[PDB]
Amino acid sequence: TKLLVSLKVLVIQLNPQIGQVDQTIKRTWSILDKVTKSATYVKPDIILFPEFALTGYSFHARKDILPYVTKKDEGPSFELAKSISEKFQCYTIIGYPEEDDEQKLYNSALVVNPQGGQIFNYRKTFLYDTEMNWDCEENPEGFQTFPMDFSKCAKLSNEDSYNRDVTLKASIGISMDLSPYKFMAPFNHFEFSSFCVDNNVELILCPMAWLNSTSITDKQTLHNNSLLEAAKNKIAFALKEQGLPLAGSQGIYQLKIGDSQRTPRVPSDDSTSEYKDMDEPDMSNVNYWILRFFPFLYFKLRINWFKNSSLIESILGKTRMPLDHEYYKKHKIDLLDSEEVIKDTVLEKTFLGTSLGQPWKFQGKNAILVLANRCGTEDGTTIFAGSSGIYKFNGKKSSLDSLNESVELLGNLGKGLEGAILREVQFEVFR
Repeated sequence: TKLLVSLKVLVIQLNPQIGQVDQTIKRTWSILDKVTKSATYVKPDIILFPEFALTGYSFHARKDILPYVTKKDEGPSFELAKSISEKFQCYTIIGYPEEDDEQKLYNSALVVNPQGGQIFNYRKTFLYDTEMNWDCEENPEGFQTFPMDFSKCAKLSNEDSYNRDVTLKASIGISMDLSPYKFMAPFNHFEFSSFCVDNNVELILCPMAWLNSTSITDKQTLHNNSLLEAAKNKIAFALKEQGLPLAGSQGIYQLKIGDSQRTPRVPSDDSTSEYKDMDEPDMSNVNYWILRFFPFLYFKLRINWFKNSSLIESILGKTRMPLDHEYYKKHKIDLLDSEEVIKDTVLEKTFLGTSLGQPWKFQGKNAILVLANRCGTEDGTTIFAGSSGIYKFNGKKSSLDSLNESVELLGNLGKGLEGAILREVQFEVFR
């Protein structure tokens, strides 16, 4: 049974700085106010915030982040999310620094339903270097999914209005979750996007604090005060030439509420990573994010992989998480040479978007991807890429970037202004 769903999706893009929680909260209500005053405004069903949306991101020591951590159901981020959800009767997802009853620290994203109750709390699974500075934990559950009840979003193809309720299978991935494990794992694993395709996720939500490549990341530069000081001056110039303060733009809102302006498909060159034109997306990063969702993209060569059975050993050998991940600190199994039968979960597994049953497992399906990435700058070394956006994978049948027409670019914010974007997203599911 095919079911046509319609969702109104709002993304908020912020430039939070450490120690400005209250100011950031005020700018959020200011942004939300303007949104509802948009000419083409419609009530969102879901609102998504960036990774560490109110607190800032670049904490260098545990004692520095302690003043901003909270329990999953208390504190400024939860209260903000609860109020938003109640005033808009929507789901609200926001990233915050979390502490549990055992005094353990996580990088987290909480989910609030329209009733204003917390229905979920996801924890970052793949950590980035910054998280290691304050003893952050890996999500012991690894990648997760959860249901989201939407009212008046669904309809049969025969019907003329969206007057049905639908439970979507959702997944949250926080920034580094999209990367290869520790940047050491093979690129072709595509852990998170594979997990989403395997579990038939329909709604993919990514709070992010993702870097523009102009940032300083070379480890020898950071630890050579001569090289580091020289590297910092380079970034200072870049921001000054844009007429912006070192921390980046705040309080000047770019709003794309209800329009259907799509983002232009563009290849990456030695200029798409330049930090310029703050109202334009970082297309180097946009192409890269799309690439990390390879298993959702049409790829011609999958027909050969399947006919020749080139990936059966990979599909069968594939584990749920990386062996050394916190997840196993659960089990395990060579089904090829055993007497155990092939379970359904094995026939759902994929590698490079191929399953045991078919060349391209996602073919003919739909899925929505919401990326909420922060903007701005921290420590005079780090430039976040902004470019929050909404995407649709259509499953319709060579290019590994935005040129590939199996993904639709429904809109993006600019690489460096606080703002919001709303889109009516239409897609189909099966029930």
